[PDB]
Amino acid sequence: MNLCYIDGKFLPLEEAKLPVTDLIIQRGVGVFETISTHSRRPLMLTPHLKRLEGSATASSIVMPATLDEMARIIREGIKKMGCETMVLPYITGGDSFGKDHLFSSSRYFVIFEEIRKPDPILYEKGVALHPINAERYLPSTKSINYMLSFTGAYEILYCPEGEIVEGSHSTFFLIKNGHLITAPTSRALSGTTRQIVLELARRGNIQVEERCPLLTELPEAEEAFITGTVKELLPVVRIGDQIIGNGVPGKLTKHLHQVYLSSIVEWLE
Amino acid sequence: GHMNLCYIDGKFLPLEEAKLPVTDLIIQRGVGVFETISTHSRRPLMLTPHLKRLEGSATASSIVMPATLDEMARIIREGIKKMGCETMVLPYITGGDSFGKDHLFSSSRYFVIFEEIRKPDPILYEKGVALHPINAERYLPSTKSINYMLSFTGQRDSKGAYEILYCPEGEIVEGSHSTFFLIKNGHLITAPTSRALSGTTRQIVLELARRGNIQVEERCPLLTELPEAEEAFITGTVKELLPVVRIGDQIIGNGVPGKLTKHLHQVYLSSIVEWLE
Ligand SMILES: *Cc1c(COP(=O)(O)O)cnc(C)c1O
Ligand SMILES: *Cc1c(COP(=O)(O)O)cnc(C)c1O
Repeated sequence: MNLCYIDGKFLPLEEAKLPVTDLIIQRGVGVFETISTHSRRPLMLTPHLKRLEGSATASSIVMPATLDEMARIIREGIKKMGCETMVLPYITGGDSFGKDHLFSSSRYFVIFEEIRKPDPILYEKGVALHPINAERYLPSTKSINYMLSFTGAYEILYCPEGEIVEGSHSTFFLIKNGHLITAPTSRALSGTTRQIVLELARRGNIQVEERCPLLTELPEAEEAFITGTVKELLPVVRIGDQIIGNGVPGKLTKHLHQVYLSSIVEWLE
Repeated sequence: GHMNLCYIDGKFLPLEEAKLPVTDLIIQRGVGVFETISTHSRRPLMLTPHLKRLEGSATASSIVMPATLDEMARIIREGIKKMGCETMVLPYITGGDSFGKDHLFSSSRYFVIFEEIRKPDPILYEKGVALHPINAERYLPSTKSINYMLSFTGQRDSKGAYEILYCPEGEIVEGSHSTFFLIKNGHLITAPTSRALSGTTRQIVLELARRGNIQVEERCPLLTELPEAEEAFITGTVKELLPVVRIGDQIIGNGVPGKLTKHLHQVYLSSIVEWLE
């Protein structure tokens, strides 16, 4: 059964409630993380919690708990689930923005759900992305604002002025002439899956260019994939009307996915 | 009474008691639209236009309305009757717990906040306010969504602007909660609603300008045009017309609220009953 830790207690997820005075509800003031488990251990726990604090600070939210307290809650919750878990800690604005231009009455809660990996067919066939001419403002912040992600495709792709940055919940990688191309962290969220893939490429002597791949480059691309802690590496075979390479998951993508899964122990906490 | 209220789950609650499930995608993913409705003489201003805009925002966001507009109107009127004072009414439509395989939010929730109105301080109308320009735009600009994060983090840097101003590539569109008007040579300039939210205060001001034979240009005023401007103001149902005397480091005219701004504000308040429901 899904859980939510809020106000010092593990509740059944469906019973957990937040006051409508919270500025996460009224004004979208909130940041969060997605943490997933392998062998019931949290992957990149410390990197995720550091990113949460970074998101809060960038958003003028004063952390309502220490990272040590959040880590303790997360571990106890995963133990309570007794299955592979997706953990979603949320930091809210709370009820007011002070004259100091900070949110000082922040609330927090942590959702625990049974993990939902994409269907194995999506790894076999790969997925389609829908490009939009828009960017994430405050792109280093993992904020709760996903409206543009909803309003064919597995996921939207932020392509401001035809420069591919990233998906709504995913890092984007292009494969062109055996090179990895991915947006630099001046433009894209500092993905934990992204970090691991860059480390694996360095180990594989695979050249990485940290630049925004262009929509105009997609016809000369052999492969593409998106990354995130739940989806791992998910092949991308179509972006808008453009097929990627010959429309099936590519050799370098499947190799990096295999290496990812074989190596992931090193980053489990 | 005068205590703040929230209508949720068929009941008027004290505002402090109202809670929403954390499963709601308004909390998890920012999936929410809302309106700000205010009263004059305890009557809702532009109620029908606001409720039509709410349904427009919901529909544009793939949210299935969880109540009819007739039912939202009933709730809003009953709540204003309970406050028995000048009220700010905030109806919220939430995404609810799931985004279906039909790419709709079909289990939307709703609630309506009723608060004693808080008009800007009379000094802000006397002195006017400053705005902070950013090189960013509202996507889905016809939708009144709950996403205001940029409005707050954009006071992290900024020394004391009342509001951010979306000026993508130097083209002024609007504020985070306000329509923006420039006055140049006795004529009104304001972004077209292809780019800016269709403000209800904006609509009334254009109606007043049409009555006053005041020329309106529906184009984005440019940051580069501000040195040749006489006046500026921002509009919103609570703030009415609020003079703008500074945008970033640029003073507007001689830094005091202008003649045409005060005249339109006066005509607005003299005429307001026409738009009450
Ligand atoms: C969450 C997120 C990702 C993925 O980050 P991981 O740490 O790999 O799970 C990528 N991009 C965006 C915009 C995100 O919000
Ligand atoms: C709500 C809002 C306004 C003001 O609308 P009114 O109907 O005049 O109250 C203006 N611009 C934006 C972006 C808004 O969200």
